[PDB]
Parts: sequence; structure tokens; C-alpha cells
Amino acid sequence: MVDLKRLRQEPEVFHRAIREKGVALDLEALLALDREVQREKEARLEALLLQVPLPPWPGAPVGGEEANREIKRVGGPPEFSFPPLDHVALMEKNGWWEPRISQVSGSRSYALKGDLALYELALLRFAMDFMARRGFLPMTLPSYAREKAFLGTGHFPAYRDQVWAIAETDLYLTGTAEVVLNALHSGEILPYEALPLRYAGYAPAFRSEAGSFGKDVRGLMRVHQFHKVEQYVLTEASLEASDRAFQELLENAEEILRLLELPYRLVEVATGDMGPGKWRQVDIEVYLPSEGRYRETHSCSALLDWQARRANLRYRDPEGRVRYAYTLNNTALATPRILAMLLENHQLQDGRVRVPQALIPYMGKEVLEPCG
Amino acid sequence: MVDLKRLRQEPEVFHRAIREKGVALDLEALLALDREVQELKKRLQEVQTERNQVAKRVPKAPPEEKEALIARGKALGEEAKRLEEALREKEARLEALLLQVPLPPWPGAPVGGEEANREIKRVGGPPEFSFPPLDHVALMEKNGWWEPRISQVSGSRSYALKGDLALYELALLRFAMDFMARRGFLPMTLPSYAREKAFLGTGHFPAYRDQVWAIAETDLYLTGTAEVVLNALHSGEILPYEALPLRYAGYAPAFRSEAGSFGKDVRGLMRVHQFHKVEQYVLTEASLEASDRAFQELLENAEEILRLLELPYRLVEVATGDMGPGKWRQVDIEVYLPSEGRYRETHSCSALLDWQARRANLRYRDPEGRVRYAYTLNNTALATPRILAMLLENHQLQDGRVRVPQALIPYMGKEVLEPCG
RNA sequence: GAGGUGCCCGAGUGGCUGAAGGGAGGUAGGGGGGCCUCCCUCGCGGGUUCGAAUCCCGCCCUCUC
Repeated sequence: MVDLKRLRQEPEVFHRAIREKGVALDLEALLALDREVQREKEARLEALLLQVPLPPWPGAPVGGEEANREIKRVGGPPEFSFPPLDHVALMEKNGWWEPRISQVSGSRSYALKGDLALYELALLRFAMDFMARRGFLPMTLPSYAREKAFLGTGHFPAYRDQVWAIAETDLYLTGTAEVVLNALHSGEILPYEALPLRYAGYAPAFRSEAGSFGKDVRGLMRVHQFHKVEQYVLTEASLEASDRAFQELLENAEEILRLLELPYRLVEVATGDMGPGKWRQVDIEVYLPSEGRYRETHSCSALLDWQARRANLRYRDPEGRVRYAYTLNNTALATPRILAMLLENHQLQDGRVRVPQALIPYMGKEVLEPCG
Repeated sequence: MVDLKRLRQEPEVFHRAIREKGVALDLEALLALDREVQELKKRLQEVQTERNQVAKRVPKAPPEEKEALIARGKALGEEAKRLEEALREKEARLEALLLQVPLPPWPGAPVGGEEANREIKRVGGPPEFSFPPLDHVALMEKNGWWEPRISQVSGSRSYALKGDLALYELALLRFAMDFMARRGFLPMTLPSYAREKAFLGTGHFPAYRDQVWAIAETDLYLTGTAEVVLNALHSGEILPYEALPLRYAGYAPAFRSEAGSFGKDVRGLMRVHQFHKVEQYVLTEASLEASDRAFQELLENAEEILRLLELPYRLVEVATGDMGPGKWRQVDIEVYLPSEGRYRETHSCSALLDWQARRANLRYRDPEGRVRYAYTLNNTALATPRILAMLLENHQLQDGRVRVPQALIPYMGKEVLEPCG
């Protein structure tokens, strides 16, 4: 949400903002109703108000998807002395996955077998241990929550269609732990000394798969239910504060990937590809050998007070001023997507896969062995 | 589902089973509908044998005969259709009845409801506390491991853990998968939703339908046990004898409506909507010899797990009217919860003979080449958050901190759980 | 739009085929009646036609733009 006060006080910033972001809103109709609300007008204005976007940071490329700018890239592709097989053919070759699950649960489902299943639980634990050395508080959470939490983040209303509802219930399956994490402090006045709150939340994750392509979705890439470890920071209301936390989030995600031993790169995301409440978004993408290209594995985002005004997240500033706080989030690691890149990038001559040094602890072995 | 031929020739065994397992079925109406359906099938095979001679003789018949034959082939077709619709309506209704028929319990089971349950063995005892013991949620609040605000976000029978204890929960799930994998079982990670058919195939539908949450607008349901997925993987397939047994250890998040448990376990980790569970599932050849060998192996592994976890437990044989519709035999394992002055359930071992194999159509081909229905059994390996309620209370130290057992110090990397805020 | 056929790959768009041809003489499941004999099943269900693996409809899974 945005502050109604400076909205009517500075409507061009918002018109320009709606422009560069491609939102379907005629700000003039809304601005009409906020005049008439001085009965019905009240609530009609609210549903409209919840669609006003945050103005993008000045360094963002203007344009949709294709204006996204590579910032930098770290690492270089693998040196193969055999044709790289793809992730699905590696899995199939080793008995590491069960195809019969599409018959049980339907499409875009996965079931892992043998060392790939133990690997999957290994990377999740490694991600939570790392966030915990890094000062972020570990939480294990549910995957369901009431409607007001989705409004809180801004997932409702823009993405309602991407969320599964539990029938005969007031609950919805969450697509990410920031939904829950975001709603925890709703309604409290937080003390200034508590700030910043750094949370690393784990939970099962669910999506309807309204966003669908007829391309690499298959295997481990876009499945309905998956595992996520999310980073979440609630901070005081200043850009110097926010920029420092955005920087932290990014180093975290780059460090995990350095430990995991994967080629990656950072992409400034353009205003038309950002989504309504964002101030800034960078994507980290990892190189996928078989596809020959870089695929997203993380999206770092600052939204300032846009969602703190939806979820009522406040603090008490040192003058005794009560202010809305600023929020930020970034993935730490999510399985199984990350496994498609890990398997192609680390395949051996013989189709077995090696384990990055940093995970030999959590796995107990250096090479993932075949099964049946 | 039961062998309909056995049901036809031993109805008294079944009839006793119904009464003694408390099932509400009128086996004499089912037996009657069965006589109807089986007659109407023989009528229709008469009509179809006819259609099959006429349709074969339309070629070869002289353009004279040929036009007579077609008027007849046509009237015979319309009759068979009439007969087919009528047989659809009755078979449908008979299949509803047949999915309620219980498996007769093994002879050594206690006859009676809940209360007839006998404790079989107990290993370890109640702890001797030198100080007042704390309750597991008060222990959680004192070490700052409990996030109470999760109830405004997701509602009741919900929990969230903070700090070392959240890490503890995850270390316990890999501990169990590891134990299972060195015990010869295949580790698998699996989804938590499936189609109706899989619920029907384990016996969770029709009987426990109210226990299961549906995902609105889809043909999908959330499972409360990795058994629903696991059991269904081999439907239709005819497994080779040499593959048997199939021993799987499956991890999956579990969700439960917990409709009906009003006033029961309202605060704490004991009865929540969503939890993590690792399962022991075995599919074996059709001999009681083989089955009883497996039931012993499933009990053993779970016991071994509770010893490493340093916990007092007892096995309890379950009575006929508490085991549920398709079980031959079920033994529960309960662990002692200090705050309640009681043992509380942590695992259930259940042998179900071929009752779920012939709902799911799980068959194998034996050494003689005969195809026959298989045998299935299952038992928990470990389920979170409830063992954490037992581990915290049984291992509290007088200052409020909690000790971690020796078998999990390699996963925590510390010996006493450190408190948060 | 293209597909789904036996252990597996694959031939088969109206009767000839429960089924060609190869590897990883022969190599399916179920149900009636008396080893013989009949009915049903070519992903699941239903339909047109004297007759369907073949044609139509719906559903499920794979592949492509």
C-alpha cells in the first residue's frame, strides 16, 4: 500500500510509476473516489487503493523482461570431456527418481529415490545451518495461513490465482514462508532496539502453477509442492538501513552458491518485470549446461514500507515517533530446482555425480552412487 | 477389499468379523445384490454371444440373408445396451458395499473396543526427578524456542519452533532416514497430495474420509501419511517374484483435519494439523510366514529407534474393535509423557494381509508363474513434532535446559540444547 | 498439434488382428458354463455401426510450437 496523503499530494510520481510498471489502474478514478469518501465510496476506494504500486528505485532499467541488465557473473561453465547428459537423464540412468508418481498425484510432481533423496534433505539442513552461523534466527513453520497474511505481503490480490485453497476451511497453502514470517509481528509496536529482525524460515511450499510454460517445467523445474528456506529482514525506516540489509541478503545467497560450487550471475530487474510493490529486485541465476543458459534460483527484493502498511508492521523510533517499518526478503535455497543445476554441473564421466566439499559432512560420501 | 468367492463360501467368518470390529454392514443384502448382479451378467453374455455369431456372418451371407442378419444384429445390439445400463447401476451399488467389508482379525487379538487393549511388553521406566519436572511447552517458553504468535497467522493446532529446537526437528528426520537406510530400506522423498483412487487403495476412503483435507477446485487431497503414495506406486503392475519384498522408507509432510478431536489436546505439540513423518512400508509375497517375519522386522526397527533416542516405551496389542477395517494385526508403541502421567502413542505396526493389495490391484508372479495378490504391512519410523514433546520432558535438566541423547550428538554437534529469545 | 498397442520397441484407421516383424516351439489378465467352451479388456470411460485396436466424445499422462 501507499500513503494516501502523498498519493493525492504527488499523483505524477504514481502515474509515472504505474506507467513504467504496467499496472492496470486509472489513478484518476481512484483520485475521484478519494474526494467522494468525505458510504459505498469507502470500501470501493480500498480495493482500488490496494493496487497502487510503489515507485521503482531510480537505478532500475525501464522496460519489461528484456531490459534486465547483467550486473556481473561469477564462475565459468564446466570443462567436459564427454557430452553432458541432462538432469532428467542422469536421474533416470541412476534410479534416482520415480516416474510412476504422475499416475498417483498427477502432473508436475516429483519423488526422489536413493542418494538423491538423502541429498535433498542434506541441502536443506545445510542451508539452515549456514543462515544460523550468519546471524539469522532459524524457524520451522507451517505451509498454510489465513487470508489476511496473503493481503499482508501483497500476494492477494495480484496472485490469488497462483494459490491452492483448503476446501471447507478459511486457510490457503502458502507459496513461501515470507507469508507467515511477514504476518508474525502484525499489530505490534516493535522497539527500536529490536530492529533489525533477521529470520530464516523453513516450510513446505505449494503453487497452483497458473504461471505455466510448455518448455523446461519437466523434471525438477516447476513442480506444485517443493521445499524452501527464506531469509526475511524487518528494518527501520531509512534507505541507508534498507540498502545495507539488501546488500546482506545478496552476499548470503552468493556465499551459499560459492559453497555449492555453481556458476552464477546477478541481473538488475527492469521496472516492467518487478511487480507492483517492489523498490528494487536483483535475480541470481545459475548456469544450466544442457539448456546452455542461466536459470533463476534466487530473487532479492526491497519493498520499503509497501507491505508493512498492509500487514500493520510498526516500530517506535528513538524520538518516540511510531513508524511503519521497511521489509526485505531473499531465498537462501529451495529444492528441487537447485538439484537440476547441481547434477548437470557436477556429473562425472560415468554418470555418477560428485558432492561439493562443503556438503561431504551432511552426506557422508563424496560421490552419489546409483540405486534401482 | 475381500475375496468375493471366499465371501460367498464362508459368510459366517465375515459376519463375525463385522460384529466383532463394529462395522455397520448388512452382509445378507450384499450377498443378495451379488446373486442379482451375477445373474444379469450371465443373461448379458447370452445376448453377446449372439451378436458375435451374427456380426461374423454378415460377411459371407448372400445379399438376401445379409439384410436379414443386419436387422437382427441391430436388435441384439439394442438389448445388450439395455442390459449393460442395468448392470452398471447394480455393480456400482455393489462396489460401494464391498469397500466396507472388513478383514477377519488374527485369532490372538483382544475382542473388545479400545479398552480391551493389552500391554505386551515395556522397556524402560518413568524418570526419577530430583527437582520438579516442567511441562514441554513451559520448557519451550523458558528456553525461548516457541513462537506463540503463529496462532493469529494460521489458527489453532498450529506450531512454529525457533533456534536449536527448529534445527532439532530437522536433525531428527535425517536421523530416522539414515537409520532406515542402513537397515536395508530404500529412502524416498514424496509429495503430500494424491488423487482419490490412492485414498481408496489404502482403505483411508471410505472410512476415514472426514480425516482428510481436500485442495479446493482440484481432483486432489492432502495425505496424512506417506503410505497413501507408497502403496499406490505399483498399482496395475505385475511384480516379479525376485523383487519381493519391497521395503520403502518414505518422508513426506503430513496434514490432518483432526475433525472430531474437540477438547482433546488443545495446547502444545501433541495434536497439530501439519507434521513431518518418515514411514516403513513393506510389500511381501502372499504367505503368513513372510508377513509375520516382516511385522517383527518393522516392530524391531521402531524399537531400536526409541532406544537410541533414550526413551521409555511399551508395546500394546490392539483389540478387534480398535484396529480398523482391514487389519490382520496391529501393535502400537507408546512412550511416557511425564506431564500427563501416561504413555502416549508414537507408532502403529499393522499387517493387512491382501486387503489393500486387492483395492489397489498390487499383484506379483510367483515361482510357478501364477499371478496372485500380494501382502502389505506398514509402521512409523519417526514423526515430528510429538516425539519432541517426549524427548524434551524426559531429558530436561534441573536448570531448564534439555539434554540431547548420545545418538544425536553427531547431528546437533552439541550435547545440551542452547536457548534463544 | 503429435502420441499412448502384448515383457519390451512397433505394425495395424472398419471384418483378415488379443494381435505382424526383432531382441531378451512357446511367452496376458480377469469372468461365466462343462482339458473343452463362451464373454470382456490395445491408457481410463462412454458412443456410432451387422461388426471397432481402427471412427466420435470426455478424462489422464508424455512430446512440440
